[PDB]
Amino acid sequence: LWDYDFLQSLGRHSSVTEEHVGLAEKLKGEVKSLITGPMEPLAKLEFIDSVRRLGLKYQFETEMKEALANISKDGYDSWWVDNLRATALRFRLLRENGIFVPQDVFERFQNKETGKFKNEDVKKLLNLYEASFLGWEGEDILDEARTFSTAQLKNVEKKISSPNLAKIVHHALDLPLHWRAIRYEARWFIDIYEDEEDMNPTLLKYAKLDFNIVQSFHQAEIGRLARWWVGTGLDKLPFARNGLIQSYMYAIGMLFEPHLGEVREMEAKVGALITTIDDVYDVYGTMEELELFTDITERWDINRVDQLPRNIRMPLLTMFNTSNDIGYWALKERGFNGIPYTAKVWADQLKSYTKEAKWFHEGHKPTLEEYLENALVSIANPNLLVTSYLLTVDNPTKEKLDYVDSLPLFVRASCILCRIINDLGTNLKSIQCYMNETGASQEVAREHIEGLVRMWWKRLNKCLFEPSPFTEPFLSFTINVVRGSHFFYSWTKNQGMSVLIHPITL
Repeated sequence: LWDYDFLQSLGRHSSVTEEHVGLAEKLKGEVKSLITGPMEPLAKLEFIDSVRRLGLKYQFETEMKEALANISKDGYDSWWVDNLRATALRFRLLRENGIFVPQDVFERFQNKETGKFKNEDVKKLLNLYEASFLGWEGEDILDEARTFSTAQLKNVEKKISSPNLAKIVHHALDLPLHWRAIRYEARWFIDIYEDEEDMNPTLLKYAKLDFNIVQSFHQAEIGRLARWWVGTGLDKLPFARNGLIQSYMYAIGMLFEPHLGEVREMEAKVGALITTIDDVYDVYGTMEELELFTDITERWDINRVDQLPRNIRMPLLTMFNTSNDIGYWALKERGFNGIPYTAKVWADQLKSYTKEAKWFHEGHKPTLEEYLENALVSIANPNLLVTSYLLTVDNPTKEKLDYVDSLPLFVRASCILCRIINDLGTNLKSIQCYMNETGASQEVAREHIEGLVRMWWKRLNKCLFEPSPFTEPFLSFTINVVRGSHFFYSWTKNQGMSVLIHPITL
């Protein structure tokens, strides 16, 4: 079911019913009451985390913020100061929602003489581990929590007693919740939450209902994109097999909400173009042919597409036509001609590809810093984020678009993260560049690269608390694209059927 005839078919028959929407809106009001209803503070924290874990955060963002704000009041601070499980859980949720909590909050639990956590509970270890990924640079206490809890959970996993709990452990060790793509995890979590003892039936049922309703929107989107892809004719080309569906899966990680379907579809279209144009430069095109493709894009002039061969001219024209349509959409819906920006990100995209082509053909071995300045662009994420900004920013202007295209720290941090995350999972790449600069071993070099991921994430985390020109949903896209990269890096086919095709049985 990587076959396009199947995909084009989607959107014809939807599983959801008029009854399900009414029940969903009934359940939604009840969950809002529960989110806002009185509750013990630690219990509220698990429920709110459970709501976020299920992917319902978009539905109850405001109720969640009031609830956390109210828990941060001067009255009754006694319940979480003494025990680490509440202190860790409270620290993460407050930080995730914009309420600052200092790292010194964990000093009580730390041993003063040793400086390491008192060896003196699995959930206690788990909450500490997840919370450590919400840390900023220089918050050394959190770094200690990270290394300690990882080592303890790996040791404790062998003696794990509960089967549902045992799964939860292995999953957290694979990727912390902070780094997991929201839509894919919600599907996984629905099965895990259900079996959890203290599980709430009303929330689970609403979570199941909401997951199914959102999936139908995805199915229609997949159908249009599939029909659009065959229409381009790139589907019959040798490169980018199943390129559209993989690219769509990436857009799901960045944004999954139905109200952003038009933006998501345009993003999926660009990714499919991104995958295919990448292959033309990496494999099919000859270097003499590629300079023309890049030059045509820099000029945004198609007079010589005839000179280029068909197996290359069609992707170039699909990219030319697709950027103009997306730019036009901005002019139609947003009152702003977006063609200069889509052309610019496509121009730099190829220029970035050519530079990598230059290094591999000249036997160059770049330094990690040298390699990353280009690789952050070639992963193409500047193109995807700037495009996402154009289609969603309120009252767009030349001034706003130029700033985002300049790659400020918040956007740039996300871009650098994706290139390194992609490298770790799969010319010489980022591990080899490190190996050439230091001669280090494959595992140690790999260990250092894993370190950069954590550093940039800290930078990404601190940026969310700083004043910024960006607002939702661009802020979420920047964090979410990084989570999506973690998700993609065979096995991707299994996640697709589970999230996009198969409905949750009721």
